Amino acid sequence: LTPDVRNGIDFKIADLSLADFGRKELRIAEHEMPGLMSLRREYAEVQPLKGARISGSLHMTVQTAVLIETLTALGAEVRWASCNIFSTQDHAAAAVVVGPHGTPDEPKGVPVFAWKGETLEEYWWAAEQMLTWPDPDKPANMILDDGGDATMLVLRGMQYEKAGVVPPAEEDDPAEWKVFLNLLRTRFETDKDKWTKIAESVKGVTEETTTGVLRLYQFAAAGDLAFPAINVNDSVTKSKFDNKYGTRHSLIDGINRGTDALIGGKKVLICGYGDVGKGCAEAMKGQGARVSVTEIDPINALQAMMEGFDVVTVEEAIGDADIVVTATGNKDIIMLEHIKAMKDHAILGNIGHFDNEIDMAGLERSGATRVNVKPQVDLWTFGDTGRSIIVLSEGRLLNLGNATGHPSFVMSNSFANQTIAQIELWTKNDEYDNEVYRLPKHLDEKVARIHVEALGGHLTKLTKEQAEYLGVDVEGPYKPDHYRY
Amino acid sequence: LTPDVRNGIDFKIADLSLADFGRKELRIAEHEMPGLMSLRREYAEVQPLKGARISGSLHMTVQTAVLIETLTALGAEVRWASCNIFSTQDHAAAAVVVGPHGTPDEPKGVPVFAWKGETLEEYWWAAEQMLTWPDPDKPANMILDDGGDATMLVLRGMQYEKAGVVPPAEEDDPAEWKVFLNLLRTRFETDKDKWTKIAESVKGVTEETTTGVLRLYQFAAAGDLAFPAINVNDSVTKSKFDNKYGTRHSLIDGINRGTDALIGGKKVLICGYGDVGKGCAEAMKGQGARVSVTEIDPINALQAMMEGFDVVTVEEAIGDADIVVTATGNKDIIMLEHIKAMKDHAILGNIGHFDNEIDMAGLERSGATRVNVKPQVDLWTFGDTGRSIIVLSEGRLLNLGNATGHPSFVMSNSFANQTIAQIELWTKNDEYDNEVYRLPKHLDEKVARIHVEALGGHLTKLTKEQAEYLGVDVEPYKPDHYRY
Amino acid sequence: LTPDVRNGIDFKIADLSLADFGRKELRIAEHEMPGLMSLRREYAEVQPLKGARISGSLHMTVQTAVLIETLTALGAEVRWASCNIFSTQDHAAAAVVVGPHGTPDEPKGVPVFAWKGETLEEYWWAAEQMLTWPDPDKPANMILDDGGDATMLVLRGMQYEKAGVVPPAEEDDPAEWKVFLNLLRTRFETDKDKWTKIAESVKGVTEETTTGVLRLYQFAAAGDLAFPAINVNDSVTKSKFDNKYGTRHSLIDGINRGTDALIGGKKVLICGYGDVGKGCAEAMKGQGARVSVTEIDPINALQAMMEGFDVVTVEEAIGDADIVVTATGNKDIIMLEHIKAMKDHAILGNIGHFDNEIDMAGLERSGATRVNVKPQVDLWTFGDTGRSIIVLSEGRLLNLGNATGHPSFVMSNSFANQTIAQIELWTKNDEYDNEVYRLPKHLDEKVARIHVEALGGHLTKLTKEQAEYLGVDVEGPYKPDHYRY
Amino acid sequence: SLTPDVRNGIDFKIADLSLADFGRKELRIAEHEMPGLMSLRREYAEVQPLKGARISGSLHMTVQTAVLIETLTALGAEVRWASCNIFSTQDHAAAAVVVGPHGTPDEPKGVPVFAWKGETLEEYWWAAEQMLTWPDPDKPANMILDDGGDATMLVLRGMQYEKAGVVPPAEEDDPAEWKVFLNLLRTRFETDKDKWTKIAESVKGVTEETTTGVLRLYQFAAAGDLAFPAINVNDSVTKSKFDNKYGTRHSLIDGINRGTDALIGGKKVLICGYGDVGKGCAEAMKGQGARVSVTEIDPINALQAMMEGFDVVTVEEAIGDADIVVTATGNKDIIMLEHIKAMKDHAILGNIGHFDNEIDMAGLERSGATRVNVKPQVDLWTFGDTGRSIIVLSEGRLLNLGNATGHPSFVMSNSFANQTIAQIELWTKNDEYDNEVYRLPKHLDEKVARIHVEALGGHLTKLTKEQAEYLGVDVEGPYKPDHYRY
Ligand SMILES: NC(=O)c1ccc[n+]([C@@H]2O[C@H](COP(=O)([O-])OP(=O)(O)OC[C@H]3O[C@@H](n4cnc5c(N)ncnc54)[C@H](O)[C@@H]3O)[C@@H](O)[C@H]2O)c1
Ligand SMILES: NC(=O)c1ccc[n+]([C@@H]2O[C@H](COP(=O)([O-])OP(=O)(O)OC[C@H]3O[C@@H](n4cnc5c(N)ncnc54)[C@H](O)[C@@H]3O)[C@@H](O)[C@H]2O)c1
Ligand SMILES: Nc1ncnc2c1ncn2[C@@H]1O[C@H](CO)[C@@H](O)[C@H]1O
Repeated sequence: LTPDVRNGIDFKIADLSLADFGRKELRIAEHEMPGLMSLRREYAEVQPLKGARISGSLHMTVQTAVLIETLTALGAEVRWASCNIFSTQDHAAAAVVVGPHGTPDEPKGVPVFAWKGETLEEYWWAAEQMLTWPDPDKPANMILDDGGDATMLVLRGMQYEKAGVVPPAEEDDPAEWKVFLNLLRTRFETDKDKWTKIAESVKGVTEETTTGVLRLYQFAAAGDLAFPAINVNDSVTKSKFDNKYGTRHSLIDGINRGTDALIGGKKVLICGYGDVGKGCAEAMKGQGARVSVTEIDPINALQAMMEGFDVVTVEEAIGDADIVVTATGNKDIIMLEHIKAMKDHAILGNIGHFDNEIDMAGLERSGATRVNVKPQVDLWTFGDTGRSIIVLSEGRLLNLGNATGHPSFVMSNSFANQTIAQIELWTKNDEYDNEVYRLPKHLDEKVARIHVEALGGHLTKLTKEQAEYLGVDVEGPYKPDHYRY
Repeated sequence: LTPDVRNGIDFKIADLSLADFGRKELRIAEHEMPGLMSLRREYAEVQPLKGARISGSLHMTVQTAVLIETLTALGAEVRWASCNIFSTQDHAAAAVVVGPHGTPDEPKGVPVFAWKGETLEEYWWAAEQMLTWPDPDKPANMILDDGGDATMLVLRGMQYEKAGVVPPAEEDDPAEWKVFLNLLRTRFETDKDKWTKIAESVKGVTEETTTGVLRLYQFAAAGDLAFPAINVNDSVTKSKFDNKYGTRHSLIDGINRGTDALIGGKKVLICGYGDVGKGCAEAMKGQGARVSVTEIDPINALQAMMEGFDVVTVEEAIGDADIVVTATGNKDIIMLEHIKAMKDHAILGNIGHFDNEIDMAGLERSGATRVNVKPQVDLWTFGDTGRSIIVLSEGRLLNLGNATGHPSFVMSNSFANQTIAQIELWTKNDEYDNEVYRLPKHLDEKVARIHVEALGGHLTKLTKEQAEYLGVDVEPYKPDHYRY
Repeated sequence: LTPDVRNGIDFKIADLSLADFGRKELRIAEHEMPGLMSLRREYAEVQPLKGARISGSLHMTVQTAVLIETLTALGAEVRWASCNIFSTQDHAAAAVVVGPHGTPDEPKGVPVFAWKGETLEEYWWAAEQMLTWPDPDKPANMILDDGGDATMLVLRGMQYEKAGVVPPAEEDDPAEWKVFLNLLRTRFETDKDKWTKIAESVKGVTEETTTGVLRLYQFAAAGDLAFPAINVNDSVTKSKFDNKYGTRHSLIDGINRGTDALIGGKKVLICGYGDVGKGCAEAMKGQGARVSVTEIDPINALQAMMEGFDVVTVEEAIGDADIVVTATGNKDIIMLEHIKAMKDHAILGNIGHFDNEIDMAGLERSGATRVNVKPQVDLWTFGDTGRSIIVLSEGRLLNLGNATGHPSFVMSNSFANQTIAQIELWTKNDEYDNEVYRLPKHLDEKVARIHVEALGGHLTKLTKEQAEYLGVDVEGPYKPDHYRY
Repeated sequence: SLTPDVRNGIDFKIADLSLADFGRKELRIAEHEMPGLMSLRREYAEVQPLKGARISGSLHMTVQTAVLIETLTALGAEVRWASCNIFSTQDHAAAAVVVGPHGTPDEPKGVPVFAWKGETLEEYWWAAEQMLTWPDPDKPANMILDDGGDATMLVLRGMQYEKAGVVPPAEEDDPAEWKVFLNLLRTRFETDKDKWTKIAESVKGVTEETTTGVLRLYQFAAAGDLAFPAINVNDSVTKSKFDNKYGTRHSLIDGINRGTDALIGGKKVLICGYGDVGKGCAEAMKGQGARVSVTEIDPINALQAMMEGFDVVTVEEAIGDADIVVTATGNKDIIMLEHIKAMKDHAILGNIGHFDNEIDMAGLERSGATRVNVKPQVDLWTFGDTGRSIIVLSEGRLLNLGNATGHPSFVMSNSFANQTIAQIELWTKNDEYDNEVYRLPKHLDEKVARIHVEALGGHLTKLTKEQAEYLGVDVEGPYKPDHYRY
């Protein structure tokens, strides 16, 4: 694989002729993303992101296209790739390359390396394209990450450079780990300090998802976080809105498009009851499902029980479930022995950021036979028991793989937060050390206020006497730092 | 257009090569349709529909496909068309023509005249193909109808043949009415008693939906119901499950695939609160929408308010609605004046059986301009205000237009009812007069019990003393007027 | 046990002094019962119930009080008793005897024989007083019944008079069957045709509840229904609102006042899923309960499953239920064997019309020991296992036992239905045979319209073209007779 | 002038000691629904961690609180109690606490309680002073257990006025309760000049149970006036996200039911505030078929309300259409006289926040509206100028405890397990604390949730070693980062 280059723009996508359809959907989404449109208006004259060379790794969807065109409206240059092999919306990839005033013959947009249905090798090739700016002396200077893959390639790449060697992989390492190290080992043959110089140049990363933020905390603990990070997942207007209400919308959409399976009346097992598992359980309850939940954390478990759900183990419940969904952010939730315990024509999916919640390696090597039904839907049959299971998106996050991910108006909260985090890190970069930060409460309130307004809600304004009573300013922030909402 | 013919089967569909894909979905659907599979097993030996020549007008979906193959398993011959221009699922139509054991080169299934995105003239052409059996002495002898268009073609066609003329249309008559009359008028130039002869041969009709049943009541009140009918829509296991729970599933699905618009937080206006409007409001509420409802019937309105929804008129709430769904079975619910009042980028769709709940004709001649976004999704802009509305399925039923209609496990209730009714009408035909009937309660209980078992529910069995106390048999459990 | 007499009114109640308190609540109920108030206004001049002498057997609550004073406003005379030993609200009984313009020393309302906490003997004594008008030439001429006990005393009583004997009770007939047969046998010693004369004089009965209507069909099938009946339970505005939304309100109220037990997080078993069971499950699910449902009817079971509830048997689920509610109208749902299987401190109650859904007789003779906690709440302990169960209302309907029954705005639908039925049977009496009838749909629609307006709902008016398309009158009725709403 | 009753050497003031048998039956039922407290009694029985503590507790004297007090004494503490609201006490539970599990009304074996349902303001502050004044002048209170901060306010303001040498006069337009509070302090200062200072000096810490009290603690700490360590129990995860939310989902509708019996389904309901209590209120009403709108100042909470299906509206625009109006803000001046006069005829008005000043009751009472009492804690106020009447619950005091019985035992077992642990931590590890507001470590909140999951029969999954390593947590927890919001 080699990049296409048209009118001086390098990229790799499914089909540039999808641009007109992508544009139409982008325009509809701008009307549903007031957080982004408000930032474009507010920062238009200032051009806060001038001089930024942002390397972005985030599902290449309609919603992300409105984010990329906000970063460029605000002065940044970007290069983009998806953070999952199935999450790209090819029409939005084409509209980003062509830009709002370009055409497929005369594209005026930005470099995108993303299509729906990548292989592992192609995913990592695309991530290196997205991180590799064309002037050796102007490498990337910011990262915008969802899941931490862009940050991992940079920091691991530098670690192996400083060690003088890319380790061999073990035979029993996951396939993707072998691909990742192959990419790094190969580049190190011909370029000995690429990643060190990129890490040096990067002024900060913004990280969008609970899984990526866990990895940031694990780099910071090891003394390896080489630039400041803003944990955007934990903006109040991201975690409590995207993770929860986003998933309430998009889980059932993925299930619907993949399977068309009636949800009402079915037993549904949701593994994990954090913000995503709360959204899943709310979606399924609302469609008439009989929902049970698994958990390791007794606080979240007590919430599930308070919300009308039994709290059970996968060992006890797996044989009775019609639909099983993993939502933990952890690995090894649904192992091969659990899959072989499922009832005939049960459905299995994962909505967590990575596919290793479901033992797909074990399933693929087990001797079960696969019939592909349609893209991202496979029927796996075990000849020993006779039973077949429907697996969505090969265990990758099913809302993006089987449908279109969260809706624009939800993503307007997450991406307003991301945009503000990118502005803060770029323009006030000296104020940040090499640690993980969260945005101040006032800026999350700012984001929520734009969306209340857009939905026609009417905020009450505190009187002077009331503000004094609460010990807050009339304009906020209104809550203490540890407030949980 | 003329029909295609291959291996002795006449048909008109989008693409035979889709049969493989459709067959994989049909097989998964069979595991989700225990009502139909239970009937295939029960009646396999008896072959109750041997001799039946069933003309079917019903959305050509994966679910219909399992129904069609249950009829043919039971001994019937069939010819099929969709009952809407956008509701066909092309891979299902291909699998039905090819059959379980056929191939696209050598198909071995049954005649289907159906594709997604028919024009009006093509829809009525296909309906005439579906009702026209190849041997003139063996015309259709049963109809299986959803919405009454097959029934109306036969009964109106006979009416004109008896009058000796097909009347002209009026200039202000609907476009679809002109097409319908053109078909009948054209045919009556070469064939003077085609529909009269079909009418005579048809032993009965089964009708699947609320709008179709109203039309049967209207034919029957005019003294024009020429053959018996079973109202399948009003089986308990149909109206209270398909119209309500089916729509709870498929309305969100249609809206999602057409628009990907967040439902939570939005103001949603549902017009009508019968079983389909009750399923729409339950779906929307479940996604966190702020739902209001319109209604003419004070009983249904009081239910909506007891279920946590304001009951408002279109005039008062149209200006602020983010999504508007018509679910009435009536006409003229969202007129052009209301559409001009909508907020920018609001969404408008209909889930009733016919498009005339929304004033599409008014919209198409208003001076608003259309941009097609993707199939069945159009953006209409009024330049005087600058505001745009997203219209789903050009006003046609959005769950089947924009998505896949109700899920198979729901359609298994409706289609087990329709298969029982076809059986009852065909094998006990002399017991029925020319009136509309509903299935006895015990046959509805039998369809419910197949699905409770499929879901793992555990029924209690009455003791002899309890059965005596209630005055029921241990095996129907409710009075005839019971409402569930 | 003899009636009290004051200012020309015979009555038996707890305490006349409660009349002021009762009257304040009656006045507030009148604002919440626009169905009854609209009927008082409508028929004020006509006086349609002039000449009626209505014997009423119906829970003597604040809601029934507004019904009683609507019947008297329309010209009827009345004599009343409760239809359950624990459902009376003493301050309502006192306001009804005193009247809107009386005082406790000089009452000016109507005969009431009802108090909360009757014995069985007192219950049947009161039922006889209510059915026994003072002038033997003017016996009762209508019955207004809820549960059919008034109707049963009249028709069985006549039945024994024509046989010339009241049959002896069997040793293992229920305690209340013996009481009932003792009343009739004692009266038959001094009066040989009392019940025969009342039955001849009764021109109609209106029957308010599912269990009463069932008994009406059983009388009718036997050839023994001596006068016309209107089944008020099966008014659309009764069954689908009182039985369902009434119960959604008053089930949790009963369990709250009896036990104050958290409902959220708890496993709750609802026996029966008709309109009452549907309201129970909806109330419990709304409080975060984990609800399962039992059923004999596959159609109601499939609804419960489609509404997110497992459908289980008592035997499978009884051991782990924290709250068990019987809602069937049948008998022998929770037997002694099931109660010994309950978890310690589980709560057991019945909301169907009669206590025999729960095997109280078996409990009372089991060797378990009772400790009364407060009125209508008892703790039963089995010393063999050490476990105790909380029993509400000694098995009698708990919403009225432990709390105040359905709220006034619900009872306004049921009681406008019952007032219209009394009007129709009394004024159009020649139109009816000795069969059970239901009110015409337009009278149900009229009752709904009054409450829609009271809540501020805004009905759409059909155009002439729309009414022609539907084949309906613009003024209704709007649905076919078999429509199920 | 009230004086304590003294029986068998126990000083108290309650409605009726003969209710103790009925109280005890309800306490023993509650022990079965309070596994958090029963587990702590078993765990710390032998240790007696609270020996030497003299805890002055100010918290709604309900059945649930009685199981908390008996947990504190089981663990070695001595106590003296009072309610933190004039209508919240459950007289049978007050009687059972004085009599104790082995005492009788003639021979009580319990502890000093100064609480009954229906106190006047004067009696409420008299009772608060009894609760804070231990009998040995040389053994004053050494811990405070507070809900709403009233006990902490009397001690800290009492000491402030002592150090100043004067209790300030009240302003004519000060609220009535403020005039009572200063009267109490001004009178005691006449005869005892250092009472509150010695108390403040003896108190080793306070635990504070509610969002209102915790605000007041932050306000003392801001001003340099928090004279001893405080633990904010409100903000334990298993308190704020359980009690505030699911407790209120149960008890709001209970209080509305017992006061009014008004159908909730089909009514328009206005909830003012969408924090944890307003979320519980809206979930309760939604589940009963109400049509709910929400008011809010905070755009984050408002956006959650809209995402959960509720319009976000101002009181000015929605007040005239509301059938029921509930305040759940913790602020003051939410529903003013002008808004009351705007309500529809026979609308219901109540407050569920800790203090009654959310509803302008002073303005209502001085307006010229006429009051008819319907029954305890239910009043019908009529405006002769408009002809409209409104039903007001609990004279504006928290309606779940005033009109019903407050949150259910099983919910309070979380709050009171937290409070009991907080009291153990502050008494036994006192040198580890400065004069600041603290929250309990996350591991202890997990411990409390786990007792309740187990009691409900939920089954927790156990992390494998590999999973624990992947997450970077211990298999035994804690499982979430410190800023985790659940
Ligand atoms: N799309 C689908 O999958 C699907 C499924 C089942 C039924 N249907 C169709 O949906 C439609 C409704 O079916 P149903 O079973 O709910 O019928 P219904 O008769 O039970 O309900 C329709 C409701 O609309 C109300 N109504 C009529 N005119 C109105 C007006 N002008 N404004 C407001 N409300 C009005 C009526 O009072 C009635 O309660 C029919 O056309 C039916 O054939 C579609
Ligand atoms: N307490 C109240 O205020 C109140 C209100 C309305 C009705 N009622 C009473 O409630 C009872 C139920 O009324 P309804 O209108 O719901 O009647 P219903 O006939 O609509 O429903 C009862 C359900 O019980 C089911 N059932 C019968 N026997 C059973 C068994 N052994 N196990 C499981 N399920 C069984 C039936 O299948 C039926 O669906 C009647 O006694 C009625 O008079 C009480
Ligand atoms: N439509 C979408 N476009 C871009 N990102 C999305 C979309 N839906 C979900 N996500 C993001 O995917 C992340 C997990 O990789 C979540 O943190 C969520 O914000």
